[PDB]
Amino acid sequence: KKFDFIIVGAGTAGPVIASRLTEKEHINVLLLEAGGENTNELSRIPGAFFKVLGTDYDWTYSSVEQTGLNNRSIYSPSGKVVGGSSAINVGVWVRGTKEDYDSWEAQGAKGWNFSKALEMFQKIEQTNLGPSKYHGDKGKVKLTDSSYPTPFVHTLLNGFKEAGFGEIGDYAGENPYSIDIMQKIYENNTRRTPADSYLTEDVRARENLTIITHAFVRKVLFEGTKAIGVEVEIDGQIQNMYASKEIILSAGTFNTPKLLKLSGVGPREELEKFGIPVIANVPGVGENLNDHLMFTLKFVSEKNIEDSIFNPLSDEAIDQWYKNKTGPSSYYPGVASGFVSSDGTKTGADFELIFTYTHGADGTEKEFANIEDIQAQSGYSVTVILLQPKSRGQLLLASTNPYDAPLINPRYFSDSSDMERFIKGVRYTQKITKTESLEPYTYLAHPALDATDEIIESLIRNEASTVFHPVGTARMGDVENDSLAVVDSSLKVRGIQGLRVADASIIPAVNRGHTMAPVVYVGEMASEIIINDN
Ligand SMILES: Cc1cc2nc3c(=O)[nH]c(=O)nc-3n(C[C@H](O)[C@H](O)[C@H](O)COP(=O)(O)OP(=O)(O)OC[C@H]3O[C@@H](n4cnc5c(N)ncnc54)[C@H](O)[C@@H]3O)c2cc1C
Repeated sequence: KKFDFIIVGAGTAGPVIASRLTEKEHINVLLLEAGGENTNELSRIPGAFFKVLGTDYDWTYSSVEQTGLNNRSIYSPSGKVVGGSSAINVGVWVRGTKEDYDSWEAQGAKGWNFSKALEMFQKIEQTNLGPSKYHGDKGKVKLTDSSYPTPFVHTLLNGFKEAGFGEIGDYAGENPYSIDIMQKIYENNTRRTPADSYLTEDVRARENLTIITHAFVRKVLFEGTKAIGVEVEIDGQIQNMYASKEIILSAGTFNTPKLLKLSGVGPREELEKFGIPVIANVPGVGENLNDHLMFTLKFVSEKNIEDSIFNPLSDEAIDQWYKNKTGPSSYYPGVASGFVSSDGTKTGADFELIFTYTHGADGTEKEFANIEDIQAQSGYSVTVILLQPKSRGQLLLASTNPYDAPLINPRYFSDSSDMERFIKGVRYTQKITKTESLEPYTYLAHPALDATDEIIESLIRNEASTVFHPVGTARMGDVENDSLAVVDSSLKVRGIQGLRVADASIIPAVNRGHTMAPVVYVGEMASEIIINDN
């Protein structure tokens, strides 16, 4: 078979592009994926999916020790399956704000703005929040409200409003400073990924689309500065596969920059250190790594929270789910999210608050030391996320061995403003415990409501963790005027012909939200851009 395009990675973005490009009969596309098809049904259960973390569905990377996080190494999973990380995530669709999408253009990516995003979300989203200017009703990706067992969700929503944080309603709509029930990529309590949605039976039956799983790409092949193919391992043997038009990397934030560097596209000094011939000196490759951190405030209640205590991992729950897609396994505790402006300026949300109707305590919290049967007690939690960290890190090669994990270093809290703002965000959030709604349910707190800045800082450095939103290691921008931009507005890699990147790696900075939705946007955008070239 003769291919026009090879797409590396059938994750979140890659599948979109394979689906769109093969709408033209004459365009042959090869889609390569290191993992298998998404056949482990446990991964599709909203309340139990996380049991597949650490398995063959996961690359199981961790960060280098983080000096800003008390030298902790941060477990940094990513999907290894058709669906990529969208196959192993909570599945919340929290796309961000106007300023997020507009900022890409402002930093040199002409044509990438909120107006285009809205146009793409009409094609992407299938939600009962639509039809509207903000939401599609008939797009490819079905979105449903999180399922929950407890009426206490209403008390959380009311508490946010009572605290003065903002309104109850659609944070992805007209008023961003709102709290809502999060929608998720589930249909009938079963995960349906973008890949499921774009690579349907019909699409896969197209003669001009070839999908190979268990295909591990080791490097991109060149003739001069022109990308012509990939070296790929299929079932313990190596093949070279070729494209007559272009190679598209959709291997995600961690593996895309690794592949680029191994292939001779990256910072000259690092490549030369490893003896890798430099085909294009692109300093930006592997730079600008950024990610969100979350810190959870936990609250134990004396007052019962009805039907809040259940076990989504029990054999009875899981069976009930297999049988008729109901029961405890339907429920993920993180159900609502609100966006706030902690300094009142409303110039873009600065914090996200994610709410559960359980304390989420492990029992080793000092403030809960003397509580009996903590797990049987009622409570709630608010996870605070600093939405626009200034810290930037690196994705480096460990070696020239294609199988070796890349070295992931977000440099969390390396920019001093991050901790400064985070401490303020925690204190802002803690006001919610004073509301008429939530004061009745706030008996003990972690951190304590009277904790010093020093105690809060220490707890953040020891307990804050990735929200799984790495971006930025092949940043899209103005490659004429910005030495650290990697790809242009057309997603073409600088210094190279016939090579594009389309995945989270091109996203300049994390959004006010979660990264699955902007990644699907990138896939729809890449598709339109490529089709309009040809
Ligand atoms: C545990 C977890 C929870 C998350 N929760 C949410 C959430 O609820 N909502 C949200 O919006 N975001 C969430 N995210 C983030 C979001 O899922 C990702 O940002 C997004 O899916 C990344 O899309 P992508 O296409 O860039 O990469 P991926 O989805 O990681 O796709 C990359 C693909 O390339 C394949 N691949 C990589 N290297 C090679 C190679 N060399 N050869 C062949 N194939 C290769 C991978 O196997 C994979 O399928 C979560 C992430 C994780 C890990």
